[PDB]
Amino acid sequence: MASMERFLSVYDEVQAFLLDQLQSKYEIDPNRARYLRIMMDTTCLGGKYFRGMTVVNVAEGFLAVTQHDEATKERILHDACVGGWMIEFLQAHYLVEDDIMDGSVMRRGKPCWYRFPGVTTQCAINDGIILKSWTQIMAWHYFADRPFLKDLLCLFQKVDYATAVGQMYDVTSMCDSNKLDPEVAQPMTTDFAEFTPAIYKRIVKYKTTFYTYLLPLVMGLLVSEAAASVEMNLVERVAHLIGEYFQVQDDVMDCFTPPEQLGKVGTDIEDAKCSWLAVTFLGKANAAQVAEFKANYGEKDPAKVAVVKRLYSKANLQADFAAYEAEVVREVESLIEQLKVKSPTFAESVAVVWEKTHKR
Amino acid sequence: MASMERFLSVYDEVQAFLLDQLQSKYEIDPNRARYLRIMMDTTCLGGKYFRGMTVVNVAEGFLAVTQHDEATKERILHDACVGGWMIEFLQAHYLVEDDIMDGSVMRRGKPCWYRFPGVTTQCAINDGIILKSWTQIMAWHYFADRPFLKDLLCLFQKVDYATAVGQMYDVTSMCDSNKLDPEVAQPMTTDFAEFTPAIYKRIVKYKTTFYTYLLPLVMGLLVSEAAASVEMNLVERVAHLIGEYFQVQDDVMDCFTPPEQLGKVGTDIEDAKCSWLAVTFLGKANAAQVAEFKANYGEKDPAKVAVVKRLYSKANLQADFAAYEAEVVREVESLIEQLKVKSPTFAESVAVVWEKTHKR
Ligand SMILES: O=C(Nc1ccc2ncccc2c1)c1ccccc1
Ligand SMILES: O=C(Nc1ccc2ncccc2c1)c1ccccc1
Ligand SMILES: O=C(Nc1ccc2ncccc2c1)c1ccccc1
Ligand SMILES: O=C(Nc1ccc2ncccc2c1)c1ccccc1
Ligand SMILES: O=C(Nc1ccc2ncccc2c1)c1ccccc1
Ligand SMILES: O=C(Nc1ccc2ncccc2c1)c1ccccc1
Ligand SMILES: [Zn+2]
Ligand SMILES: [Zn+2]
Ligand SMILES: [Zn+2]
Ligand SMILES: [Zn+2]
Repeated sequence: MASMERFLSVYDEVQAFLLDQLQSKYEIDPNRARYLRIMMDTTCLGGKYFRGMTVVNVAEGFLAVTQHDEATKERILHDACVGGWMIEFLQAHYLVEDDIMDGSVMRRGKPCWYRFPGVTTQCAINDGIILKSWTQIMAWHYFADRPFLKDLLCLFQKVDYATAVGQMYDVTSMCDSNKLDPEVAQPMTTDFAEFTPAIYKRIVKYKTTFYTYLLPLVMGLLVSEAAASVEMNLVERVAHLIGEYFQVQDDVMDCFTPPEQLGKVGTDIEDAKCSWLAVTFLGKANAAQVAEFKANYGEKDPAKVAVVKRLYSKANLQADFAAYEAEVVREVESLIEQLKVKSPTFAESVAVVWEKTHKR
Repeated sequence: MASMERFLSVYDEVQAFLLDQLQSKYEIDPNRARYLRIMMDTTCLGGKYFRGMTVVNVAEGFLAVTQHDEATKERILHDACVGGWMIEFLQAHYLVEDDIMDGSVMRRGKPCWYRFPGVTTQCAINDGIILKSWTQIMAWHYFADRPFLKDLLCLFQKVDYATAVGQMYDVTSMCDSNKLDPEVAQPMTTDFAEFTPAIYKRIVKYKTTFYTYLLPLVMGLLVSEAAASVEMNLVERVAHLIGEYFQVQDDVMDCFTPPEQLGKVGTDIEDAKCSWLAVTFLGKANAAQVAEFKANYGEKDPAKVAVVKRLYSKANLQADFAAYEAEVVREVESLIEQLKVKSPTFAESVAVVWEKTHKR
C-alpha cells in the first residue's frame, strides 16, 4: 500500500490544483470553494478505489519490467494516479446523478449527496456535472504534453458515452420496448418478455463494464505506453466478462445481503429491476411461479416484496449462481492464458483484478 | 439563408451518424433509437440557432477572403456546421438539466423535456448527460484528422466547465456566502448584500457568456485556422461584454414581457434571482423601498410579486437600462475598432453578432 499512499496523496494535489485554479481563473470566493471541496470529498472518497488503483497496478507491473530513469518512474506513477482519479471522479459523477434519478436514500452507509440539507437536487445535479468536467480539467492540465493525451481522451469519451447509454438501458429495463414513447407514460412490463439473459447482458455491459473494468485496464496500458503490447479485442472480452460477474454479485447482494452490510436498503424488487435473480428465476420457474412473480414484482408493498424473495429462495438460484460462477472462472482463466502469451505482466494484472472481484 | 440550410442539413447528417452508430456499435434497438431521435429533436431544435450559426458566419467571412479549392471550402463550411451543433447540443444539455434543477414548466412555449409523460426526471437527467456526450462523439468523428482538434476540444472543455461553475454561482445567488454549508439548509438572504453589480457580473460571465458568445466566435476562428489573426484577450472582452448585455435583456424580459411572447411564465422574483432589475433597484432605492423589497422578494405569493413589480416600475429602471444600453454600445464599438486593425473580416462578424443581440 505504498501504492495506495501515492494514490491518495495525488488526490490532495489534484484537489488543491482544482480549487486553486477556481480562485485564480474562475473568480471563486472561499465559501464556494469550501462547498466544492466538501462536495469533492463526499462524492469521491470513502470507497475502495478499485477502479483508480487498477490504473496504478497495471502501471506498476510495467514499471517492474521496463527500463526507465527514476524521474520517469515517478512521472509514470503520477500519471497513473491522475488517470485513476479521472475514473473515480467519473464514477462519482454517475453515482451523484443516478442517486438523484432513482430517488436513492443512502450510499455507503451515508445519505446520498442530493439529500444533504444544504445541497438539494437543484445544486446536486450541477455538482455532478462539475465532477465530470473536473476529469477533463485534470487530463488537459497533467497530460498536456503527453503522447498518450489524444488516445486517453478518446477512450475516456467513448467509455463515458457507453456508460450513459447503459444508464438508459437500465432506466428503461422494466418498460416494453415497443411502448417507449416520450409522449406516453410508461407502464411496467406485464409479460417480462424482455427479462432475458441477452437483454440483461446488454444493460450490464454498457452501464458498468466499460467504466469499471475496461477503462482502468486500458488507461494503465496508455500511461505505460504499452497498448500495442496486448490484443485490445482480448482486453475488451475479459473486461466485459469480469464486469458481468461483478454486477451479478451486486444483484444478488441487493436482494439477500443485510442492509447495514450492504450500506443501503436494496430496492431492485420494488424498482422492478432486470436483475440476474429475476432473469434466472424466470428461466426455470413453472407456470404457477411465473404468475406469482408477475403478481408481486415491481411493487413497494413489503408483503409482495417478501413473496418475490421466497420465490427466489425456493427456486434454488444458489445452484444457478454456482454454475455461473464456475463457468466465468473457466472463461476468465482462458482469457488470461491468451493474454500471457504476449504480456505476462498484463496477464498478472488481469489475474489480480479477477481475484479482487471473485473474492470480495 | 443558404447558410441556415447547410446548418440544418448537417443536423440530419449528424443525427443519422449518431443513431446509426448506436445500432452498429452500442447494440441499440429501434424503439430506443426512436426515443433518442425524439429526445434530440425536442431538445436541440426549435430555437434561433444563434450560437451554432455564429460559428458558420465567422467561417463564411474568412472564406470570402481566403484562397481555397472548392472541396476545401465545403470541408470548412461542414466543420463550422458540425462545430455549431456541438455548441447547440451543449446548450441543450444545460437547458434540460437546468429545467430539472429549477422545476421549470415550459421552455419555448412547450413543456420542459423532463415533463413529457414518457420521459420523467429519471430518464431526463440521463438524457441530458447523453446530449453533452454527443458533442464529443461528433468532434472525435468529424474532426479526427484535423489540426485544430486539440485546440477545439480544450476550448470546449474550458467553456463547459465555466458554464457549470456559472450555474453554481447562479443557483447559490440568493444565499449568503458565509452561510454555504452542505450540512445546513440554506436560508434566502435577508440583507441582499450580495446583490451587487460585481456579483451579478460574475454569475452572468460564467453562466452564459462563455458558451453563448466566446465559444461560437473562437470555434469559427479555429475551424478557419485563423486564431492567430486576432488578439484573443480582445475576443474575450467583447464576448464577455455582449454576453452581459444579452443577460440583462433576458432579465428585464423575465419580469415585463408577456408570458405567451416570452414562451414561459417568468419566476425570477419568486425564485429570488440576482437579476439586473433587483441589483439596479437596490442601487437607487431609498430606505423605505429597500424595506418593502425585502418584505416581498423571493415569495410565490402573487400579491408580493406584484409589490416587487411596482417597486421596479416606480424606480424608473428604464432610465438605468437606457444608460446601460448606451454605454455597452460605446464599449462594443470601441472593441470592434480595436479588432478592425488586425481582422476587418472578424470585426464585421462581431458587428453582426452585436446587431443581432442589440435588436432582438
Ligand atoms: O489513509 C491513507 N492515506 C491517505 C493519504 C492522503 C489522504 N488525503 C485525503 C483523504 C484521505 C487520505 C488518506 C493510507 C495510505 C496507505 C497506507 C495507510 C493509510
Ligand atoms: O504524491 C505525489 N505528488 C504530490 C505533489 C504535490 C502535492 N501537494 C499537495 C498535496 C499532495 C501532493 C502530492 C506523487 C509524486 C510522484 C508520483 C506519484 C505521486
Ligand atoms: O451468462 C449467463 N448464464 C450462463 C451462461 C453459460 C453457462 N454455462 C454453463 C453453466 C452456467 C452458465 C450460465 C447469464 C444469464 C443471465 C443473465 C446474465 C448472464
Ligand atoms: O427549414 C429549413 N431547413 C431545414 C433543413 C433540414 C431540417 N432537418 C430537420 C429539421 C428541420 C430542418 C429544416 C430552411 C433553411 C433555409 C431556408 C428555408 C428553410
Ligand atoms: O449538408 C451537408 N452534408 C450532408 C451529407 C450527408 C447527409 N446525409 C443525410 C442528411 C443530410 C446530409 C448532409 C454539407 C456538406 C458540405 C458542407 C456543409 C454541409
Ligand atoms: O455595468 C453595469 N452598469 C453600468 C456600468 C457603467 C455605466 N456607465 C455609464 C452609464 C451606465 C453604466 C452602467 C451593471 C450594473 C449592474 C449589473 C450588471 C451590470
Ligand atoms: Zn440507477
Ligand atoms: Zn445493484
Ligand atoms: Zn437555472
Ligand atoms: Zn432569465
